[PDB]
Amino acid sequence: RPFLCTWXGCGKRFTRSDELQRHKRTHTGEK
Ligand SMILES: [Zn+2]
Repeated sequence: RPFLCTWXGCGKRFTRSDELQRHKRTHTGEK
C-alpha cells in the first residue's frame, strides 16, 4: 500500500505507515 503524503503538493510516497506517520509529524506543527 503506497503510503503517500497528501499534504499540499508534498506528494512523498512511503512503503511503511510508520514512515508516513513520522513524516506527517513535520506538517503537524512547526517542524
Ligand atoms: Zn508531506
